[PDB]
Amino acid sequence: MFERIDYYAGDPILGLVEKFAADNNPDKVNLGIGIYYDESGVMPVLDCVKIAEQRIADPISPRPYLPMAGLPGHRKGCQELLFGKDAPVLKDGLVATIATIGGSGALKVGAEFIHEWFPQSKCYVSDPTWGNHIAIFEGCDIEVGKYPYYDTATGGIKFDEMIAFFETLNKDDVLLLHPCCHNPTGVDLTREQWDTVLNVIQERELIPFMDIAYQGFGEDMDSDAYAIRKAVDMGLPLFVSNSFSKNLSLYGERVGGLSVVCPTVDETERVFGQLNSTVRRIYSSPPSHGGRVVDIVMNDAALHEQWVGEVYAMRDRIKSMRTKLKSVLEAKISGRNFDYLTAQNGMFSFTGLTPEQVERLQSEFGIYMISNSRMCVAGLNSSNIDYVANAMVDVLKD
Amino acid sequence: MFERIDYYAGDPILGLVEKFAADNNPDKVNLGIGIYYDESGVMPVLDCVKIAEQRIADPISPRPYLPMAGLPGHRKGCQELLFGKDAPVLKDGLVATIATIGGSGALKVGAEFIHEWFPQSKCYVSDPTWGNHIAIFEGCDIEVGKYPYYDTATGGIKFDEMIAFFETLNKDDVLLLHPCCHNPTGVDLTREQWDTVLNVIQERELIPFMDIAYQGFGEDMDSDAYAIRKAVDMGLPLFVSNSFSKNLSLYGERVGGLSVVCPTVDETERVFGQLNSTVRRIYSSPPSHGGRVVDIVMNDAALHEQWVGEVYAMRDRIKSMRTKLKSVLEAKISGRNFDYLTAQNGMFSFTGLTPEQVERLQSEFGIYMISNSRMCVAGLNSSNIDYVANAMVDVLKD
Ligand SMILES: Cc1ncc(COP(=O)(O)O)c(CN)c1O
Ligand SMILES: Cc1ncc(COP(=O)(O)O)c(CN)c1O
Ligand SMILES: [Mg+2]
Ligand SMILES: [Mg+2]
Repeated sequence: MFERIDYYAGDPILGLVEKFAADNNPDKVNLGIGIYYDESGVMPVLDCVKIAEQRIADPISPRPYLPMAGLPGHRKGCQELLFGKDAPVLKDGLVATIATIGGSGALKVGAEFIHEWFPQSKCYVSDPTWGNHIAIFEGCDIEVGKYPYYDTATGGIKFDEMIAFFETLNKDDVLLLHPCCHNPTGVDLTREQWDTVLNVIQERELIPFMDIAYQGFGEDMDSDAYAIRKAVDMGLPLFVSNSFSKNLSLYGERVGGLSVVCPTVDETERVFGQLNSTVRRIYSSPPSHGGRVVDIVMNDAALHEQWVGEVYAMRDRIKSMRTKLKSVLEAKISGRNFDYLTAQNGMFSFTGLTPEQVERLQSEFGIYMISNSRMCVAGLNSSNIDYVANAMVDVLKD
Repeated sequence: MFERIDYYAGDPILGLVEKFAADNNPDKVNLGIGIYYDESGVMPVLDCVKIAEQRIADPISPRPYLPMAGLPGHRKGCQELLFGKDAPVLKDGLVATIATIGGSGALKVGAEFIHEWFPQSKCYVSDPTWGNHIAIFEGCDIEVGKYPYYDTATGGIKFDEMIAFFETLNKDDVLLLHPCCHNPTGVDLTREQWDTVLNVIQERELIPFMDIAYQGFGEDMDSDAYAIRKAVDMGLPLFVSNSFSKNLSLYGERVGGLSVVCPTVDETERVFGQLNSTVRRIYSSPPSHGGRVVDIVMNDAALHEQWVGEVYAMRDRIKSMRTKLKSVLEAKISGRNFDYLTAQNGMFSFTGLTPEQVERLQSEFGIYMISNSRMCVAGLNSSNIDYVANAMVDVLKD
């Protein structure tokens, strides 16, 4: 019956974790997945989340469906985090926001909405990007291409090329953008680049579709949202998919949001309505448990403040890993430059290791990165840093 | 920017849920909603769930992504429940199963899979059906029609007509089937009818897509799953979306499954792979909280047994309300037969009231049913059963 159904090759990032469990090298190390681990190498349970879940757990409550859009306070916490507490665009009722099944479900609901209402829009993703952006958009029958971003040769951005490419795009073509903490390269635009990008976006009338899964891991919560809040100020038709997977350490609960910034309240009404309708035909409504945790942490003034501190500890450990690895590597290999390690932002780093050298890391050391050189900096900690730095030094010499 | 995006009319039921909210009759009763309430008229928290969630909160754990297919134990519990504990189809590795975001999410991933790999298949839903069914399949770009099912004239099934309509369909056209507890009518097929339906599907090479959202509410877990199990035994290419929303009383946590019965292990692998690819391009992976509740309740033998007793308590409660209702109707309305009220199974009942009779129940008694006569039997309990039954007697007598 199903003989023609192709095998699924598997998710790239996952068949790699698979491969990692199977290695029995003692000092092995997963730097391949995009998960935050702390100093001891485990996924934190945030204290704020812990309190929120104690509240959810007492009493165990009835479990009716959430609204299609999710919990009002979940959607409000997404909006405030992204646009700023009490931002004008929110006072004006100019953002249609739903809770979504992770940042992944936000991209999906946004792509389905775009596919339906702007069927001629094409989407362009950064070259390179998180592989899933492409499959999600294409899974909607949206035509997907790449804009020039990372410059392999310099490790910076092909800024002029990128802008030049934006200038060829049609009205309402979508650009799928990373406000900060680029994945996979860690190489981010400066504010000035953003202003330039957003000017082109306004001038060409493109749809900016910002995907933010690491807010608070770049510089701080507000700075990381610069490109969003500035698109807002510029009256752009900004779509924002946001994920709480990483900054709430709550991957498995599937908590994110999708927000669409509208010129007028009537358009918010129309967009919001259709967002709900698009939710309905997909999974009907989102998960209560994750919703509540977001609702309670975002809107409880003290848990909110605590959460911000916990996210910033995560942000700083990654920075100190970057700093530590850079100085370790620069002590141990002469005349090589690892500035990229500290110029990059967030969980990811494009190490500039060759696909071959990434192999050597697997085989000779049981250190896993993605073959494109992406490393998850959060996989490094003081117990493994010296073994990883050394394995890198070794591998940078055949 | 968005002026041309149609307003969304909202959840078809909300025209009712708000008119009820506004009704000022102090004895108003909302029988229009599709939720199970217990003997106290509230959504129950099941004791097995309550225990499962205390286990989830002790200790509060890290929240890594689940597999795209959900927890192995959640996938297993769905299989055993649906197909039978240690069923040959399971022991032979012939069921591709994923956890899903409720049954909605199962129907969605299934529909997308049919649309991707059987792009010429149309889907037929029962006349009448649970309207979300249609939107989910049409939202995949699948053409949707209906098969004759409910007989307005007799309160029974247009079985000859339904069968004759199946005889006209194309190989691989999909029938969305309700193995038991028909929604919205409560009118089910007998096992002999299933036998004939399944022969015709087999002879016409149709894809039976069984959607089981109320297992345990018809007769019992095994029997409710008769059609499922008979389809497997006959070797049909069965799709089964199951929902734990009603029977775990877990609506908001979004817990269901999708199972695809394959003729070989290799087909199992291709279909499973592709279900995972589908999940990936939609929401990446399912929610941990509801997933752990399903895993723990399904696979803890004591909890599983407690769960079955709890469901059968709901099953019996609804029957007690159908019996009492029937009994008052038969007593006060001479000559007229109400056997259909206790022949129907599950939460919903096509009561046989005309639309005019339904309008009179709202306007005269504040009793709210869907205009097609759909009444949620679980909405009735010792506090309102005499009121509702007497009001219906009045309305029928007129
Ligand atoms: C750039 C980007 N966008 C969105 C997401 C969303 O994943 P989730 O569904 O877990 O939020 C991720 C996590 N890989 C990401 O890296
Ligand atoms: C026939 C049928 N199928 C599937 C579902 C799925 O809803 P859920 O997504 O919560 O499982 C429903 C509503 N319980 C239904 O009535
Ligand atoms: Mg901590
Ligand atoms: Mg589609």
